[PDB]
Amino acid sequence: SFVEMVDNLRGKSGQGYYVEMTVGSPPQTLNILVDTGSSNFAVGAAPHPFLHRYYQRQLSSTYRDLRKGVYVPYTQGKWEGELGTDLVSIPHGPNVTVRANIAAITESDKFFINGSNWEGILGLAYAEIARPDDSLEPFFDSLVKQTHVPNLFSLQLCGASVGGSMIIGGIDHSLYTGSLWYTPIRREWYYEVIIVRVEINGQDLKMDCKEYNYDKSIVDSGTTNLRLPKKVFEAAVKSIKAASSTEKFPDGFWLGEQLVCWQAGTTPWNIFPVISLYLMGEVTNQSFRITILPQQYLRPVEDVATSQDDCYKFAISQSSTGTVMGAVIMEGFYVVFDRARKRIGFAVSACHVHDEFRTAAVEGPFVTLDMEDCGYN
Ligand SMILES: C[C@@H]1CCCCCCOCC(=O)N(C)[C@@H](C)C(=O)N[C@H]([C@H](O)CNC2(c3cccc(C(C)(C)C)c3)CC2)C1
Repeated sequence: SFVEMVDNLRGKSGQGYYVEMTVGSPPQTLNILVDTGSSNFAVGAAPHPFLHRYYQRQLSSTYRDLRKGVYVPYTQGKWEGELGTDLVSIPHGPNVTVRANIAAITESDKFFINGSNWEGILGLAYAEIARPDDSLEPFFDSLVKQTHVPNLFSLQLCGASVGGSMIIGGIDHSLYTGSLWYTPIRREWYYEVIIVRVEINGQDLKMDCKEYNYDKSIVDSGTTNLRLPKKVFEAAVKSIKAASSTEKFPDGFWLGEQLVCWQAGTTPWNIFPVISLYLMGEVTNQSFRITILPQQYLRPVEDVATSQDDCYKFAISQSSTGTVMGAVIMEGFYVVFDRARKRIGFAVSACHVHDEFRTAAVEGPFVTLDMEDCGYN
């Protein structure tokens, strides 16, 4: 019965993917961003210039105040609000209703996006990173405890404005090709994984693999970019610059700030390399790789001029808090968050990015010795 959930995600490019939800009795409809990089369910609950509607606790007979404040600071953006519970449903999801924690957002800074069409965020990660503390049950834990929905979900994020699917409770085999390859969830807080090897155009970066995971590596649908630790970011940008030295880009383009444009349909895709991330496998000394095309880490944007030039932002940025496999990385792939078996699955998506001579891939098995040493302690 997963077909009812296919194509239940929408979004604008760089602005996240949302699913339609209802809160309260009678049901109030809100668009909620799906974020595997946090664990708080939160909705606008007060007027905001960029909100087109919001949760009105005053109108829900099933609302219950928790008499406790809450605030969440992200890498970029933050909000504060009042905690409570209410009944929640997913119209294009399973046919159930859960009593869930809801943070009613009353103040926010650089969080809501101008003309974005979503009004809240659904944090799909584990209680350990919930605010104010791990005793606030995240939505998906409530869904699993209160219903018969199996303890996993999968995300198929499709590129450019954007759409996709969130399959709640299972795997839809018509959304991917090939085999699913699984990597262990190292720890149930973020969706933390271990990267064991990195290659650019087939060339190993040849760094101590601990650097790739310093201080952690996570899968985060709520972060747009691929974010790399400083040492890894410098090696990759050095390598991507060299592969595309045919052409010249402002140094502010490599910092994510400036666009680059080309006369429409002449984007020189061939001079940007592919990036291969190797992930810890399920059996001893075994890994698999995902290959990222340049169509994934060059994000399309709007021409500042009156031209029809294709314009792009560099969507690899530097991090001081570990590797983040963001939406840019997930777009090629069908991604299974198998919480019940503590693993994450990757396969080539049915809506996969298309190059003329290259293709995004999920390939295994690979042999990788000493994968355990790649985890950071
Ligand atoms: C704020 C956003 C939700 C709204 C914006 C969605 C699309 C906009 O896209 C721009 C973009 O890429 N943004 C805004 C990144 C830079 C970011 O900050 N994204 C967030 C993620 O939750 C961040 N997740 C991490 C994180 C960082 C810091 C704290 C925490 C808590 C405390 C919640 C555990 C979690 C794990 C990386 C969601």
